[PDB]
Amino acid sequence: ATTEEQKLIEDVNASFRAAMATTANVPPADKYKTFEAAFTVSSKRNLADAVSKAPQLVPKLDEVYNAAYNAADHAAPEDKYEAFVLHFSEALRIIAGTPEVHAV
Amino acid sequence: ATTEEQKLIEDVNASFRAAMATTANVPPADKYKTFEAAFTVSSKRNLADAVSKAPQLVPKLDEVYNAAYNAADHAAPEDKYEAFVLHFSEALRIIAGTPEVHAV
Amino acid sequence: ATTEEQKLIEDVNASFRAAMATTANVPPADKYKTFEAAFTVSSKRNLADAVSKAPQLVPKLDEVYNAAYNAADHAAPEDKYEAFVLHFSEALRIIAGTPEVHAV
Amino acid sequence: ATTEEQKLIEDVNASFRAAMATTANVPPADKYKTFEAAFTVSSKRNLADAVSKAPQLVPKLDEVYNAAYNAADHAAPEDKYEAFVLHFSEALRIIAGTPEVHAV
Amino acid sequence: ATTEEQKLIEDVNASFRAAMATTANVPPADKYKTFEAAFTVSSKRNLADAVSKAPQLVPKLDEVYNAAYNAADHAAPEDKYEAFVLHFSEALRIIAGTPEVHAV
Amino acid sequence: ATTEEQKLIEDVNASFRAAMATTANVPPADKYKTFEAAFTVSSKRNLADAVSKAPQLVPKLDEVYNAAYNAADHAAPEDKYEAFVLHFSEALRIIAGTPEVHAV
Amino acid sequence: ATTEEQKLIEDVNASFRAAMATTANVPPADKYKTFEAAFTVSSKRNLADAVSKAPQLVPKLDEVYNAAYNAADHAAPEDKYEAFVLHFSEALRIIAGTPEVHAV
Amino acid sequence: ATTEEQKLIEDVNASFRAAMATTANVPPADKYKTFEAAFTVSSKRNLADAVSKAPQLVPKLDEVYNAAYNAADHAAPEDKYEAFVLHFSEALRIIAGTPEVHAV
Amino acid sequence: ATTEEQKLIEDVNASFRAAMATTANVPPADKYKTFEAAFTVSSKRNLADAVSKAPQLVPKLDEVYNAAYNAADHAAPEDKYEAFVLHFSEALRIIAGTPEVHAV
Amino acid sequence: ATTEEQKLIEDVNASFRAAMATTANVPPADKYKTFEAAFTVSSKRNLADAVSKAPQLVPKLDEVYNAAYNAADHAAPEDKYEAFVLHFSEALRIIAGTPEVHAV
Amino acid sequence: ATTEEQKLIEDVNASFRAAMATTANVPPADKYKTFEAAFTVSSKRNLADAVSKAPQLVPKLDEVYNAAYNAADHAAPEDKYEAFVLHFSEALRIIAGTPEVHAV
Amino acid sequence: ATTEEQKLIEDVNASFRAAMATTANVPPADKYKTFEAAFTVSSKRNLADAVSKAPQLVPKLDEVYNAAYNAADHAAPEDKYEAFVLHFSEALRIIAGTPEVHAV
Amino acid sequence: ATTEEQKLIEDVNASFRAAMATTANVPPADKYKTFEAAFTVSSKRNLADAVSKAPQLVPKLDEVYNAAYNAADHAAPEDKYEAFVLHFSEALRIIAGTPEVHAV
Amino acid sequence: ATTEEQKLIEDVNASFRAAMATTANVPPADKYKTFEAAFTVSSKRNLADAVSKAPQLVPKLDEVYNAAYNAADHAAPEDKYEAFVLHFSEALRIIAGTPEVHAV
Ligand SMILES: [As]
Ligand SMILES: [As]
Ligand SMILES: [As]
Ligand SMILES: [As]
Ligand SMILES: [As]
Ligand SMILES: [As]
Ligand SMILES: [As]
Ligand SMILES: [Zn+2]
Ligand SMILES: [Zn+2]
Ligand SMILES: [Zn+2]
Ligand SMILES: [Zn+2]
Ligand SMILES: [Zn+2]
Ligand SMILES: [Zn+2]
Ligand SMILES: [Zn+2]
Ligand SMILES: [Zn+2]
Ligand SMILES: [Zn+2]
Ligand SMILES: [Zn+2]
Ligand SMILES: [Zn+2]
Ligand SMILES: [Zn+2]
Ligand SMILES: [Zn+2]
Ligand SMILES: [Zn+2]
Ligand SMILES: [Zn+2]
Ligand SMILES: [Zn+2]
Ligand SMILES: [Zn+2]
Ligand SMILES: [Zn+2]
Ligand SMILES: [Zn+2]
Ligand SMILES: [Zn+2]
Ligand SMILES: [Zn+2]
Ligand SMILES: [Zn+2]
Ligand SMILES: [Zn+2]
Ligand SMILES: [Zn+2]
Ligand SMILES: [Zn+2]
Ligand SMILES: [Zn+2]
Ligand SMILES: [Zn+2]
Ligand SMILES: [Zn+2]
Repeated sequence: ATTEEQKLIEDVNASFRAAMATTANVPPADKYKTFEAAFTVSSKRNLADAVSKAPQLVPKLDEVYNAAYNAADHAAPEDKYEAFVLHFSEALRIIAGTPEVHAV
Repeated sequence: ATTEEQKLIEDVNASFRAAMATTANVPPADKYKTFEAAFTVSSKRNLADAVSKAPQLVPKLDEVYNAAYNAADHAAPEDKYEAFVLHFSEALRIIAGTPEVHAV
Repeated sequence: ATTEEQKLIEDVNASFRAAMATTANVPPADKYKTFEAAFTVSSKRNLADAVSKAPQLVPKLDEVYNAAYNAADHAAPEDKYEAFVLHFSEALRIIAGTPEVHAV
Repeated sequence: ATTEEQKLIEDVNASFRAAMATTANVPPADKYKTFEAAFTVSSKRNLADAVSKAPQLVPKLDEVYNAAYNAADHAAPEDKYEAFVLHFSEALRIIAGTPEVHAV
Repeated sequence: ATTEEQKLIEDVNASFRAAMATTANVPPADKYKTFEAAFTVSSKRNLADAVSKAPQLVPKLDEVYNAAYNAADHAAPEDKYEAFVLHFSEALRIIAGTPEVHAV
Repeated sequence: ATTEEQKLIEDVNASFRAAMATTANVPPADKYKTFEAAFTVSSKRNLADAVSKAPQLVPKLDEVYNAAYNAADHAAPEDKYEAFVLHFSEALRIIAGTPEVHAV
Repeated sequence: ATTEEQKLIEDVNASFRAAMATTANVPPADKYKTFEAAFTVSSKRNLADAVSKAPQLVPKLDEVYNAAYNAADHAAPEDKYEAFVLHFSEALRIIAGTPEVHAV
Repeated sequence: ATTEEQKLIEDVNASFRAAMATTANVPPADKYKTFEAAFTVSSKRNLADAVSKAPQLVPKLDEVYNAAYNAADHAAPEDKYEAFVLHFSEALRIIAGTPEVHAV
Repeated sequence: ATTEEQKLIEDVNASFRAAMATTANVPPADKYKTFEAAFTVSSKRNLADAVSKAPQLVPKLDEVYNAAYNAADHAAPEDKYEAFVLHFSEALRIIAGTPEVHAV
Repeated sequence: ATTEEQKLIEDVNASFRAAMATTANVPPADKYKTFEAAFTVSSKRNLADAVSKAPQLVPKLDEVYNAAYNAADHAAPEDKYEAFVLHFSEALRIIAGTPEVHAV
Repeated sequence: ATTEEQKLIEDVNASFRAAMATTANVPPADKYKTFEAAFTVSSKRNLADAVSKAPQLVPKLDEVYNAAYNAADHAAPEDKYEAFVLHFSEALRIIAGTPEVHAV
Repeated sequence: ATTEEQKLIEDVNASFRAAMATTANVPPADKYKTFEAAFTVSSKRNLADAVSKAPQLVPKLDEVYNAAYNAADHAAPEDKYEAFVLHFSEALRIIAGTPEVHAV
Repeated sequence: ATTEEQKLIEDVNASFRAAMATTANVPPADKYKTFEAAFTVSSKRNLADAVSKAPQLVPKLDEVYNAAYNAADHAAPEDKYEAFVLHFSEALRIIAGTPEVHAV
Repeated sequence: ATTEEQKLIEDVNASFRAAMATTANVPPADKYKTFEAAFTVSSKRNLADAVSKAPQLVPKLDEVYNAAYNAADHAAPEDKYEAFVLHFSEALRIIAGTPEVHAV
């Protein structure tokens, strides 16, 4: 039910956070490309799981993805990675119904 | 069905944009409280319309409101207004399924 | 009718009381987050039930959660849990039309 | 329609705040009954206005009065006034749909 | 006009009398809790009907309810039930304009 | 089954072709904006139908929409409309399994 | 799982890009013929791998192939090569779920 | 195993023969278009069944279709229908391992 | 009573698996401590049962508990939970005489 | 009734931690005096609860107190407070079966 | 009965004190190692005796062992030996019900 | 009931008086040590009996012990034994409700 | 609760210490009677308070009084006062659960 | 109520009379020690019953006990028993409100 949706959001975030980790030792120049590559893989699995376990969540997920890709797409190379991460995490919190979408 | 939801988003944005306008001629130190006052009024109408025309949209609307209010709540006085507007416009675009949630 | 609303309030309280129970053995420093996690799950179900059985109750419900969450949000770590429970218990009683909103 | 409700909430708060003012110079031991006397008068007008301009608001209003009245009713003489004001302020904010029901 | 008010009083009394009936078999230590539970349910319906059919009657209904609840609230456990019933039946008769408010 | 998917593709194309029609009498400067506005409305309905009738089709649909919007997004104002239409019809044909994706 | 599909897309693209390379030194009029010959070989392997590792991907792959062969099939000799490459790269991006299907 | 493949070939032929039937009462100039439309629908179902029951059969099936659509594609309007039917029937017999691929 | 020992191992595993379940919706940074809290409770009961039903099993049990607590103790916050579960799972299998201590 | 023991340990620690808090803004030389007074009060309640809910815990509890009181008793005035706290905290952890009795 | 427990505590202390003796002429950097080796041997015997003569004492014994091993585990090499001895001696006194757990 | 408590007091005194007897021949300097050793043994049994037969008596018993160990603890070596005996016997008489707590 | 008992012990000690004060300026021969007279008055009040606030404390209190009166009763005139004070302060400390019953 | 007090007096007297009976066959020299021993046991039970059933009776009871003990305390060995019995019965009769406190 609505449980499936929650769990999937957890997975997505996990994949997201893991891809971010891949960026640890890569130089700024390659950070976005590195993260992006790692994330694209795990994302598809997540999206597929959604398609069969919680279809209503698919378009929402597509929206957060789009939000991050588009933000980075229009940002200067140097800001792309940060632009994506920032918009993705907030967008995901919104989709999740999390009240504090900004920070601590 | 889904049309009602779209229309309501339009209304919300309209109320939002109008309240922002109330802020035009005021000095920065006041812009937030002025905007907030004007927006609180029109918001309630919008939320009520949602409750009877598209209930599923209510909790979402609540999330985009909380996004904005909470962002401003934790911001320095000088940034509150901008913090609210920025987070509100984006959160609403996300809820609307608008792909470009950042800017032009 | 108005019966649906009553029943939903019962459910909400049940979810609330159950999440509180989850806090049984965790040391004070974790009680809040633990409770928060358990409650966020069950809350969504309740809110969804409201959306289809008693929409007018949704905005009221969104109010109590905010009431509670905001109270804890501004409280010192040590008081957050108690701040939330206290304000949630009362806000729900108010929404329910219960005359004695404080205690025994 | 929802405008009438907002306006009435403003009036109620106004009556409330004014009665509190009556408590300005009275010695702590008589503050509550002094306040109580002043507030009982203005309340009736407000309630009547509600009955003809926004009936749905009446039961909500009767609720918040009972909330404040009952809290003070069970408090020690020395705490009655504060108990009433605190619970009334918050109950009214809840009924108004105000997200921050506690403080600044 | 005034017919609606009469009918509503009938309904209230009916709900009252029915809840009292719920108390039939229960022993003298539970009668109040049992009665209270049964009555709280039916009351809300009645109050809601009043809000839309005869709003002026709402605050009055609130007064008779309070009379009864408050009377029992300050009574010893053993007397609570009787205190409530006695004060409720009379308060309702008064609100109804019934000349013999005491007994046969 | 796979029938639902086919039908939905038909609907999408229909909405697309209709929005294009909205453009016949507008000169260059307004063509994209106009089309975009008309299409955004009908698209949401289609996407919603997909979410409940053929979820696997959602991400594919998100793709063609993405294909089209992005192509126009990076095109000079004068070419945006044509860029969108061209990429949309082809992407849709691909998603539909239509062998001749270019023209005749 | 969905990983197999991703990997196969990578392989396909690799075979594609390699065949394109074969065209590096042939004069325009032979570029297509040359490319076509080199690509036909490697394609079969890729398609076979799909048949056993990710069957659902086969019909999609067939589409992309058809997309390009058909585009070139109807193009003037001088444009055939470019027609194939353009349509193949985009069709593959669509099948891959790549949002930017056009260019940099 | 190999039974599934046989059965699917039967289905395909059935769909093919049925679509041909749709062409009976229409005049030649309309035969092809009509047949094509009817066949495109049923084909997709068949192809999908193949994807999950006998993947190795997919590329083969894609060959008969290709063979047919391409034969008609290059034929004069008047011959298209016959060109398709002739090539489809034979290609399918070849794929089926039927020794007499021409006629009786 | 080698039976008693077996049964106790079952209980321990049950308590373990249940505590893990408590970790179901809590964010990762909290999983370990949430799990730890839930497990510490049920563990004591199990250990006490061992003390009176199968004393020889007590020191073994303290060993698998130590194995897990120590593994997590020296792990980075992010790995603690996984470190504990992995080592506990295996250590218990070893103590149980289970030949496949790793996985499937 | 091992649950009762756990709960009591929680209470004891709570009383302990609270008394420590009483020491916050008092000058060092005043610390111990203050803490001791606050703690002696709450301790008795805890011990009494133990006497009726978990008697076996009483002598253990008397051991931690003796531990702490005696440690401070033999310490120089300047070290008494720290001597008590240090020994009390560890002794309680030992009695609780907590493996890490020293620190983090 | 309780005699067995006392005797076992004596044995444990004896083993402990003997192992300490082994540390007699070993250079400081080697003291903890040496002691640990000697103590691990004798400890097992003691623990086994407990398992059959006084099982309830086993879990307690594991606690004082864990107290000492953990204290040294987190101490700088130079302090490990002293950390272990200090925490072991006290933890054992606590388990024994000895009132003066610190020194004299 | 209260009988159990009386009997236990008798036992305690018996253990006490017996330990004192152990001191019969040892010279003054060692007298306290000797007595202490003998008494510590028998005391534990008595305390355990109390824990299961009369828990309320445990904390009282701890008081008498404490009273005696503390009195001797602060006495000069030469007076320790006498200090303990005197305070123990009197403290025990007080706990027993014996009116003449001093002598004959 | 157990709080009442504590408070009463405080009162008793206060009355005791106050009566002692009455003795400051009286020479030996009159000291006991003076103290005795002053104490007998205040004692009764204390005992009465106990009878209604903490009955279980009465017999204990009777014990401490008995200890003091009896000790003095058998002492030479010159020692009576000191005999009473000494035995009373200790007996009261015992009844209070105070560990150091002798001095500092 | 006052009944409880009466009943307790009956019990006390019964215990008293029974202890006296224990004295039937012992020689004068042991009479008082025999009676005293038997009575001390049963007295405690009675006093405890008073503490929970009729607290106001405790101090009175304490007072008669004291009357009898003290009378015997100051009597020659040969008269102790008779001194106690005589004063106890009369004292008890007085406490009971019995008019003839001397004899028949
Ligand atoms: As942002
Ligand atoms: As409050
Ligand atoms: As009355
Ligand atoms: As193109
Ligand atoms: As491992
Ligand atoms: As230490
Ligand atoms: As003494
Ligand atoms: Zn863009
Ligand atoms: Zn932000
Ligand atoms: Zn916040
Ligand atoms: Zn942004
Ligand atoms: Zn806030
Ligand atoms: Zn409150
Ligand atoms: Zn009340
Ligand atoms: Zn508050
Ligand atoms: Zn009241
Ligand atoms: Zn009355
Ligand atoms: Zn782009
Ligand atoms: Zn094209
Ligand atoms: Zn073609
Ligand atoms: Zn293109
Ligand atoms: Zn062709
Ligand atoms: Zn041919
Ligand atoms: Zn370690
Ligand atoms: Zn490992
Ligand atoms: Zn000491
Ligand atoms: Zn330490
Ligand atoms: Zn550690
Ligand atoms: Zn120490
Ligand atoms: Zn001391
Ligand atoms: Zn003495
Ligand atoms: Zn005497
Ligand atoms: Zn002394
Ligand atoms: Zn005397
Ligand atoms: Zn006499």
